[PDB]
Amino acid sequence: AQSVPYGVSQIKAPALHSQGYCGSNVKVAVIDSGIDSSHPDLKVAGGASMVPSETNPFQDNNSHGTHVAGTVAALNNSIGVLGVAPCASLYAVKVLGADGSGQYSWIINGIEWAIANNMDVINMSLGGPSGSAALKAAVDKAVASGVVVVAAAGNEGTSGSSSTVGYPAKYPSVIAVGAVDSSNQRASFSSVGPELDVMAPGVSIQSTLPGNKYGAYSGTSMASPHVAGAAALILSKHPNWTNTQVRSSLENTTTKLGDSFYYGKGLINVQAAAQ
Ligand SMILES: [Ca+2]
Ligand SMILES: [Ca+2]
Repeated sequence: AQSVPYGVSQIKAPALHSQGYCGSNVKVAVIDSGIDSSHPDLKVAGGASMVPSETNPFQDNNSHGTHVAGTVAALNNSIGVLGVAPCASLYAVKVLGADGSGQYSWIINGIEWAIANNMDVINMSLGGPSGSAALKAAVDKAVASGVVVVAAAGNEGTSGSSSTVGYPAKYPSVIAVGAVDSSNQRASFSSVGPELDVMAPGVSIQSTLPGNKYGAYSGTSMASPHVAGAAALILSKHPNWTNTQVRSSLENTTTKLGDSFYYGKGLINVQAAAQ
């Protein structure tokens, strides 16, 4: 039987599904460790590998990319779980190796790939403590080209009064996503700062794993795909909205939580955001 992970319901995705909005024809790129295309609960449309020693983007030796991808778009059927945008066209852009590490050049190449291939939405469940002119240039170009760019804020918790948001989330053009639990409380690991935009479920998130498995992961990496997926639903309802409109709608219709330094605008609500 199919289970709906708490997080999907928490963001109010199912209300849209009921309406016939499931992200059809929206191209979402998961820029991560690849996606196991053999998983029965996933449909991968395409992709690319930027990792020189791992040329198949459809082999995920890490497991994270498959897990993020399931949050975005696990199929609606009689097995496994359910994605936020179960009809989205899913792309594996492999930029991390089996060890879950990657060079910046690989990440940037993958963003460039996404722009060139007309992705509507980019999900980056990755982060580093430092940026670069090239990393900023790529995200900025994607946004100027009409792409919704979503990133995990980072898992650095608090640091006195400083921003612990990593890059690329830290850049203004990117939506930065922090993590809450099922009670709407901020996860202790969730990065903080003025650059935090929105919150999404990121604790004990059930999703797909390689080899026809399912399991729970925690992190802002798990929170981000809920927003990427939410962007895909909105785009399925309002195909002519610009990335700017999608972003503003998500940020403006949140359920407000605590201070913006810790929760940004609050918890997304796709039902409200979809109008
Ligand atoms: Ca399923
Ligand atoms: Ca940002």
